[PDB]
Amino acid sequence: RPTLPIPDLLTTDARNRIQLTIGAGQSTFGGKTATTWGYNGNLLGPAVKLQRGKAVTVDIYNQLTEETTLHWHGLEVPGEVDGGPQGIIPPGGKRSVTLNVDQPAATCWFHPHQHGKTGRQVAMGLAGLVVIEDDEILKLMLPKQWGIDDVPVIVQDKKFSADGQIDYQLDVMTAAVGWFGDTLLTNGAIYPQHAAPRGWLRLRLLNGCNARSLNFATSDNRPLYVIASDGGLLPEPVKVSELPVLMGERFEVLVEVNDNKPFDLVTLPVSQMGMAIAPFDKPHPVMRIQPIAISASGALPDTLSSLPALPSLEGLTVRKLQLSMDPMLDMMGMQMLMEKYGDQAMAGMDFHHANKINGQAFDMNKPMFAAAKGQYERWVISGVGDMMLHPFHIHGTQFRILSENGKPPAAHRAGWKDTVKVEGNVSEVLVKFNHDAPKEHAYMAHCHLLEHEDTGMMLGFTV
Ligand SMILES: [Cu+2]
Ligand SMILES: [Cu+2]
Repeated sequence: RPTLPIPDLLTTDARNRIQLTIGAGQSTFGGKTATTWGYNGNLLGPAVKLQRGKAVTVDIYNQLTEETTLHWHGLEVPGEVDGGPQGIIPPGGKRSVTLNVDQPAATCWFHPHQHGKTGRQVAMGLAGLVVIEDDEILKLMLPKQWGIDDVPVIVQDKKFSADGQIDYQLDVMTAAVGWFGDTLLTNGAIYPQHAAPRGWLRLRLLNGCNARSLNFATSDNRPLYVIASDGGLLPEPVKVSELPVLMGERFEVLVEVNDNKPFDLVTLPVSQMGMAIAPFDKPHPVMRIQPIAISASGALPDTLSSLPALPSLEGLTVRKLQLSMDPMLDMMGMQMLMEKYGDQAMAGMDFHHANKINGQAFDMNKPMFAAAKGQYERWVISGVGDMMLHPFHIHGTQFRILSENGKPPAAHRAGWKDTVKVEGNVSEVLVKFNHDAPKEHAYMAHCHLLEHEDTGMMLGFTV
């Protein structure tokens, strides 16, 4: 097996700048070359390291021949540097943004947000990571040797055409059910191995798929200890035997590594339309962990952090976000899926403006509301009316889930989150925006099933 690629961990130069170049190159998948896109390389991107209470400037060079944007998913930053679809970087141009980091330690990520084309640009290869640190987390003595016992694991599917190229299409089927493929990549590699020292291994898991939900576990049933969600540490580790991860979500987990017993991180079949087609009808390897008989120094602390109490609900502004899909797209897309794949597509289970929030397909020129700054709001997001999976993401914040798709959140999902599951039911989150976003650089709130976002299931909002 190839070794797990390790994204470079980037820090500022003396001018306090980090350089990101966006460009096209070549990757190989099963001995077949394919045009891919990457940040500082051919595919995926580096890990940008940030520190709470410090500012950094990122210089972003677009060397593609088409427009793109660079969005810092999970970052509490003003709209002007949020890199939403208004954050255009012209082909051959450069944009610089200053990130004033003011949130706890967490693993966030970054990716394009080009209007109507986010799914294609992610599918072509663009994604990177953000490692935020603070004073608190370093005192815990978690595993912390990047690329050895502290490793990012960005899991993504693709499909390829006969000629080896990435086979991306935004069409009536994928506008309904998402773009998904038959090949699983782990930091861009197919089923790599990672050599890890005896003791605890920390995995920073990212579901970077356009539309596929994942569910991590280990091949020999050793548990995973969840220590962090999208927005940072949980109050204490939560032991799980499986870990569902929606598109765009991150979790950090510790897993034990013992001498002489390799094991695989796997993903288990999920109950989402289209996603259990072989080989995803069975547990599927993500990577092999190869134990090395050197003692690892990291610890699994009994306590990690303090999560604040949930504030009173009475008197808060309620915002209702009703997701919907045009009944015609939904039917025609689901029909195409069933025709292509048959009953297995439900195992366990103009279109360009057909997906909507509050009866409107995304309108860049018109933010749907002004949210308040520095005050908690209760946002109620509903997917009643269809059966698709909508991981709903809100920019500019880390929120608390009050209700996730009609039930209190699981303990490892009860901390800081920037994504909440909406599927045929209703979720409620408690959200606060600490930063401004004017109409020219508004925040987005959208489904992170990218083909839904690109065909309308997004709104802009100001703060
Ligand atoms: Cu985001
Ligand atoms: Cu959706």
